Amino acid sequence: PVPNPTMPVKGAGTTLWVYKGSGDPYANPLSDVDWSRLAKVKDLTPGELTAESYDDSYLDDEDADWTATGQGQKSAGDTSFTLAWMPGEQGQQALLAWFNEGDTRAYKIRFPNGTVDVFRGWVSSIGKAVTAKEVITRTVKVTNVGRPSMAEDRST
Amino acid sequence: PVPNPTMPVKGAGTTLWVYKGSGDPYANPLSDVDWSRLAKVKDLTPGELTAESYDDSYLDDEDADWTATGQGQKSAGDTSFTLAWMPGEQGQQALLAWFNEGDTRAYKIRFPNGTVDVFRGWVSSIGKAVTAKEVITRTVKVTNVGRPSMAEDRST
Repeated sequence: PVPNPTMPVKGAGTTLWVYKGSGDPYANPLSDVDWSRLAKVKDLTPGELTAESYDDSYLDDEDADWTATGQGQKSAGDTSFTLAWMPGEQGQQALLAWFNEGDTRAYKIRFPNGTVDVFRGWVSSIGKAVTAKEVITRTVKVTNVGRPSMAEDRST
Repeated sequence: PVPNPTMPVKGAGTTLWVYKGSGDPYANPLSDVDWSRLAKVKDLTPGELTAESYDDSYLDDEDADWTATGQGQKSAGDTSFTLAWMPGEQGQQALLAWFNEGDTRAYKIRFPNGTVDVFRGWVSSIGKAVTAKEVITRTVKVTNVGRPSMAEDRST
């Protein structure tokens, strides 16, 4: 009802997709052609962008009472999510093949306000939890490579 | 005289039905085809629709003198009723099968003014009361799921 990217949104209805194309995943992320959904998402934690610190001090500085630093190398973090375990689904088979082969692939997060986030990465963890009274869950962690394509890139 | 939904009604003559068909229960609740009646009702407490609160406060709000909230998630509550205990009736056998299976089915309440309320739920309690001087009773509670179909939806 309110797909407004200038106002807060509650985030119910967020979807995860994985690329299966030979083109550029960053060129047109709003299109759902050649993307496959990962359904039944129970929990999602997107990667955090961070940067290291670089020392800017010299012996000749007239002011040395306070530290001075600069921005260093940047990182894209790890994305971690939980699905319902369904080995018969094609998406989870493709996820397991992605872990086994060791490729760096592109994936999307789509938010209810109408914006997408695109990352590239490789899988670094695959887990499971078994409890008598709860549905069995599949846990995934992806390490991101390079510069992502945030929503604010397409704000215009 | 003629039932009138724009005037108060006394409520003597209210009936309770459970769906057996395979179509849409919400499409035409005014028809009794594919519904089974639960006769000999003694008490009926319909489900209560409730909503929870969502906090809408920020640190940069100029005026924190008064609280500010909004409507959160909605619920349909539980519906309770009491019947004369007749284990040989097909309706009560179907009710016990509904409890044992554990699925979600549709049930309607039909009012003396010509209107109907439709809910979907699962049975969460089955009881009995035994007294020497009073007819043995069967007590049932149903937990409702989703958005019901109130009479005001069909007021057109």
